Amino acid sequence: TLNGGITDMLTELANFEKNVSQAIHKYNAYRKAASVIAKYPHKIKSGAEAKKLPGVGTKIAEKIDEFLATGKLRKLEKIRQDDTSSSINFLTRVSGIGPSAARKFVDEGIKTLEDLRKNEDKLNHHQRIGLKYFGDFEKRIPREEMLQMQDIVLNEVKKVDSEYIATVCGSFRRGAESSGDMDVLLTHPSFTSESTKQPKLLHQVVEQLQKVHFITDTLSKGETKFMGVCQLPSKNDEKEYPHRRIEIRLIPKDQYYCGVLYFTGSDIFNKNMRAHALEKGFTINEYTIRPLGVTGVAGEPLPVDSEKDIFDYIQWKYREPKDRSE
DNA sequence: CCGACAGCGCATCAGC
DNA sequence: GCTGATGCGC
DNA sequence: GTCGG
Ligand SMILES: O=c1ccn([C@H]2C[C@H](O)[C@@H](COP(=O)(O)NP(=O)(O)OP(=O)(O)O)O2)c(=O)[nH]1
Ligand SMILES: [Cl-]
Ligand SMILES: [Cl-]
Ligand SMILES: [Cl-]
Ligand SMILES: [Cl-]
Ligand SMILES: [Mg+2]
Ligand SMILES: [Mg+2]
Ligand code: NA
Ligand code: NA
Repeated sequence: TLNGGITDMLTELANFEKNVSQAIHKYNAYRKAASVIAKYPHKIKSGAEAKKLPGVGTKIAEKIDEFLATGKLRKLEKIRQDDTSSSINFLTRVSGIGPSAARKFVDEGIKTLEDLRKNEDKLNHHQRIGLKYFGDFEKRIPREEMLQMQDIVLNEVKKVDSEYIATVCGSFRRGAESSGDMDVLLTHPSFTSESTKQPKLLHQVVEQLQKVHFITDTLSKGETKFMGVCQLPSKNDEKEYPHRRIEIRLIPKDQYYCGVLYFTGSDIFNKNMRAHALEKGFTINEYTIRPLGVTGVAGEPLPVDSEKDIFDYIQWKYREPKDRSE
């Protein structure tokens, strides 16, 4: 946290561009800058110093000098005072309400938690669940609870079929002391890149979890991706645990490594790694790594027997999950 | 300068 | 109904 | 907003 003030500033700017300006590239520019500065092992003393880092240009350098000299940024000061911006930024905090819907609601005069609650009939299913658990979704998940959550999911999945393999990825797998949610990667021998010998593979698991009352709500659900809400059981006379966001992503078993790589992140790490891959002549997704032809068209999937193999293809030294938190 | 910026699942919609 | 675009999120 | 060619 040597540069917490600067990274917070850039993150706020990133959120402004994404949520209010709807300028996704500026949003990513700011996040990339915050990221590289977040790992820079020195307390930054000037914008010039910061500008030496990749992702930090002239504009950000200037902002860093202003922040260093005054402890704040006029641009953000004004943004915070702008009611429209503030309202739109707030609404996007509800799961399911993005930049477009927030601006629409604000036009309709809906700009507060109270307003949303009085207009629940104007929200789609996802948004409705997001509003319902607004508070809870704001709370972090102590790793201690993530461990209890992992135990339940793995045991319940085992009960459905001993051949399933559930792996908790995301921030949990990177060793984080607390997580925003639980990301579960799921595989079964019946579902491979070559065939699906068993339908409802994901359904059966979600069903078992609801039956035991672990999964309490559903945000979205397809044949390979489920996103919903879950809750740990509490004891007698004990206050209940906050509801938590959970996702179960079913991936073809023979494509496990590309899958766990993708699901372990971080998101910015994946962006950087996939970008590097392109420069090296490859393309990486959660299923495979393919070479790029002289035309740019992805070729056939290359053999993969470990996460490290993927790193080898792009000439990157292997990085443990804990060191991928960019 | 200037095009590129990672890659994709599910929900909802318009047009047919 | 379908396909394709778009919103939203991982 | 940043940057490689
Ligand atoms: O833009 C994205 C978002 C997520 N992901 C991948 C990497 C990330 O680690 C994983 C899980 O997504 P989350 O949004 O759950 N983030 P993470 O688990 O890293 O952190 P936390 O949940 O604690 O915020 O999905 C991407 O590749 N791109
Ligand atoms: Cl943009
Ligand atoms: Cl500020
Ligand atoms: Cl693929
Ligand atoms: Cl690790
Ligand atoms: Mg997560
Ligand atoms: Mg997640
Ligand atoms: Na730079
Ligand atoms: Na949102």
